[PDB]
Amino acid sequence: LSVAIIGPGAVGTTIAYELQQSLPHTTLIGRHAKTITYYTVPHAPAQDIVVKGYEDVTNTFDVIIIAVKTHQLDAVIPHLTYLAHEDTLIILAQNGYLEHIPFKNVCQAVVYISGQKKGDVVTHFRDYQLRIQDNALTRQFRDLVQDSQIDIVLEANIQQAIWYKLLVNLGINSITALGRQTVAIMHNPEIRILCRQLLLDGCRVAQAEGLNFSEQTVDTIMTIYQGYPDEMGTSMYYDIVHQQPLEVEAIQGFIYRRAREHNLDTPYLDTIYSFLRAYQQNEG
Amino acid sequence: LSVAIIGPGAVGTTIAYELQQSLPHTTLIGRHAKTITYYTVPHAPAQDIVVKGYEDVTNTFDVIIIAVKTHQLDAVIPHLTYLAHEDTLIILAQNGYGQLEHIPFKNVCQAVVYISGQKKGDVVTHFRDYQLRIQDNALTRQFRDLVQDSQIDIVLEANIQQAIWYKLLVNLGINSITALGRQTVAIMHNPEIRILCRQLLLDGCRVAQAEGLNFSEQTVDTIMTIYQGYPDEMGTSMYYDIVHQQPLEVEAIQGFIYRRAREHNLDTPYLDTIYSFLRAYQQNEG
Ligand SMILES: NC(=O)C1=CN([C@@H]2O[C@H](COP(=O)(O)OP(=O)(O)OC[C@H]3O[C@@H](n4cnc5c(N)ncnc54)[C@H](OP(=O)(O)O)[C@@H]3O)[C@@H](O)[C@H]2O)C=CC1
Ligand SMILES: NC(=O)C1=CN([C@@H]2O[C@H](COP(=O)(O)OP(=O)(O)OC[C@H]3O[C@@H](n4cnc5c(N)ncnc54)[C@H](OP(=O)(O)O)[C@@H]3O)[C@@H](O)[C@H]2O)C=CC1
Repeated sequence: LSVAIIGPGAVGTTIAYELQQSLPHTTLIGRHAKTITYYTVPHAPAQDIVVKGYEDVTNTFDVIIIAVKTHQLDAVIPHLTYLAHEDTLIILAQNGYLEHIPFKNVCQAVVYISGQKKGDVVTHFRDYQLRIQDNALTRQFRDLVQDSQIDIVLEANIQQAIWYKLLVNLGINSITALGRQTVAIMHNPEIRILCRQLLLDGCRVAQAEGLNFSEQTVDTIMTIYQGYPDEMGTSMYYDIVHQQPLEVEAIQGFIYRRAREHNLDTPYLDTIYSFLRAYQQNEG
Repeated sequence: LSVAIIGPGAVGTTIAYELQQSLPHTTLIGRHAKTITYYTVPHAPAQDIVVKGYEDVTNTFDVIIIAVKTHQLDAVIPHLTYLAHEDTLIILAQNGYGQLEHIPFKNVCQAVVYISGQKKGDVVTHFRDYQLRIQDNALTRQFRDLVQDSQIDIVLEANIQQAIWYKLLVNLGINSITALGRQTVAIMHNPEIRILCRQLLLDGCRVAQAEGLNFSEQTVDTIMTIYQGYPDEMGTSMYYDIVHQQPLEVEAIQGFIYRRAREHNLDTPYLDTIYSFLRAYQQNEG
């Protein structure tokens, strides 16, 4: 069973490194060939991991994990024609919420792996977990990686897990990015009020999509946010302050488009999405 | 009838220059004596404008026009003890609202400012317009008459509340959007932004109504129409302030509207969201 990871970033390098410890043929693919210097944890002995460029990879793979940013998926897609066969299992190790991918077996994963890439140096911080829809192919993949540190959690129905992370992202990523601030911005009472209202907007969309969320869910997420230290950023905050594109369309945009589909009133979500969309269009 | 302007900036210098053309004893006052540069329009020949420092002034004025930013008003107030007599007409030529009561004088009036210009250091460039709108009363009628030979257009309003709130809304929509968006008005080419803009104006309208103003969806439409006339490169003062990492005039504008919304227990989600971010910026910069 052949395995590729596409996207040698924080998440992709972590997955490739750890899978290569038990499955040494596992292949890490980027735009061009290079070598990433990888730390399993901060201050660990450095480890180099080989990246093959698209042009270097001639064969097809049974499993392909895509770990690029959501706004980078469209650029990856055409390469799949040569990297995958009709039955290749394709796993999106990305945030947000597939139909753009012209293959039968495409699965959206929920990523619980924390790390950062600076230049060609990747530092993993904590966690090795992917939550994926439980099916024949993902069970087979789970079995394949059993001697690695990668924790594949199979969900009888992956929608709840996807939407839960969608909501966790929705509140604090929107606020820190639009606010151009670390999570310390939550010390403003008005910002916390906004954050809860924004989560409530997201929650009512999740509900109309058939998910079992509620005000309790919002309380739980606000409680998680209270645990974050002041200096903590979010991925969308880092992207906006470094003038990079945002993952907005697959996160706030997805939630927004579902809100409209259900004719919901979501003023907080709408406001947040309008500004993040405007940023994205300016960056284009 | 003597006139002073406090605040040698875009608005204050425009008013001083034009009033000095017909009322040469009109005095422009700043923190320190200097001579600044004024352009009547861009590329016009420079005009020297004399600025007297507070320490130089040894007389009172019958009319004092305060032309500073909203958050700068508190620092001006103690100087009025030395510049005004009991009956002095004080005109607060300033955006926002809710600050008139801070001025301990009986004759205090807001002016709604329709004068466009920019101050950079000691250089003021006027762009267009020369209008102030002020409540109609005996003292403002006397002031209007005084300045009749100048280019300054004093419009006396039967009820100044309307003009004040109209301007609050005009600021509320495009200044919040450009500032939070960190963009010129070109940001309005995004249809989602125009939808938000209109919803934001509607929140503002609902607050105005609770304050007793006859604003409606027609009012909102007229303001959206005005926005459609702005060229892409145009900024707003709040936009310029936020990109310059300066304090904003938020507390007397979006802040005031927000506090009135809470006072009336209204549901104003767009306004609340906008204010929450502008306030967070202000708390971080301060
Ligand atoms: N802690 C984390 O980092 C977490 C991340 N996630 C999610 O995981 C996903 C990946 O995030 P993350 O690893 O942080 O992102 P990174 O920016 O660290 O990695 C993305 C990688 O993909 C590469 N890439 C970009 N375009 C292409 C392309 N067309 N073909 C091949 N490779 C490409 C980039 O290369 P280049 O350097 O040249 O741009 C970069 O190496 C995101 O959706 C994120 O939201 C979720 C939880 C935590
Ligand atoms: N186009 C425009 O400029 C328009 C402005 N307005 C409104 O008019 C008001 C004035 O704005 P604008 O003229 O642009 O602002 P400016 O910053 O151009 O002018 C403010 C001036 O007041 C001076 N000042 C500040 N504090 C004091 C003090 N304690 N004592 C004496 N002088 C002081 C400042 O000094 P220093 O030079 O040292 O900073 C500056 O010269 C604002 O509320 C604005 O929203 C309304 C419509 C248009």
